[PDB]
Parts: sequence; C-alpha cells; structure tokens
Amino acid sequence: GSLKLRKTALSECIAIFNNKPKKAIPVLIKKGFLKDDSPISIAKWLLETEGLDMAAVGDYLGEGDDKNIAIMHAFVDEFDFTGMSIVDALRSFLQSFRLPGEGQKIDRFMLKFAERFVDQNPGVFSKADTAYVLSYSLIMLNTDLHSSQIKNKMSLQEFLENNEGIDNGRDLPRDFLEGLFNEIANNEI
Repeated sequence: GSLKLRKTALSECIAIFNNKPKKAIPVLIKKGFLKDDSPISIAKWLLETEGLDMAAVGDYLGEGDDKNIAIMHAFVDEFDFTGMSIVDALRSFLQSFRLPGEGQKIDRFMLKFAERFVDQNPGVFSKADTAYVLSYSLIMLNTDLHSSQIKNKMSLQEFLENNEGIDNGRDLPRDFLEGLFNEIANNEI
C-alpha cells in the first residue's frame, strides 16, 4: 500500500472460496454472509453471488463426498426448468458452472439435471433416462458445431442417428430432434 484499493469483506470471502471452496464455508458463516452449512444455504449462495470462479464452483459441486453431492443436488433444485426446451434448460444449467473432468462426476450432474427437468416438465419424456442420454448428445453436438478443432461439424443426420431408440426403446420424432439441433446450432451453449 499504504494507499492501494481495499477489498470488501465479501470480495475477500470470494477470494477464499476461489482458492479453496470448503475453507470459505466456515468463514462465510463466521462473517455472516452464509446462514449455515446446509446444502440449500450453500447452493443458494453459489447461485446468488457474482464473482465466483466457475471452475472452482464446478469442482466443489463435483467432489466425490456425500456432503458435496447433497450441495450439488440442492444447486440443481434451485433451477426452474418449467416450460423450457431441454436445450434451454441445459444452457441455463451448464453456463452456471464448469463440468469436472471425470466421467463419474459428470454423470452425477447430468442425472440430477435430467431428473429435475422431467419433474418440472411432465409428459415431455416418459423417463429421466431419455433426458439423461439426450443431454450428452446435445453437449457433443454443441462442441462439434461450435468448438471442435479435431472433428468436422456434426450433421443433423448424424445427430438423429446418435439418439436412435432413446425414448423407452423407440426413436424420438425427427421433427422434435431437428428442433433441438437448430436451437444448438443457432445459439452455442
């Protein structure tokens, strides 16, 4: 300093979180920014607070510990997917944190997402498993249309093929899948 910028108390706590998420929880409560360490309290703070590192958040929610799993479930429970297409729901969800690397962690996120989506949109799909597998196909499509340096763009035909049989052992309607394809094509997640 001695006259350099001072950080707010909240900004100091956010810095602690971004360095080590679990260390911030007992500090946020101590300082009154967090009511308690219940899954719902923590999940709400993650979603309400600006300036959190999305990779730090994703890694925290993705930890293979039952308490972190509970927080992640609460995090998904805060989303309102009612009336959204599965693409709009996925966009809202995946733009709020960075998915971790290991497949088993990803699967936890995507299964809970699928369950929440079907709970709030009864009659779109008969089974959460349909929304679950479709979500991976949509993530792959998103990558191949907008991000990939090592694959050509995925065609609509290929996207249809990739989802054969997923509706309780039957194909989804072509028009339904074409709609989702275009949603992804026109606005990257």
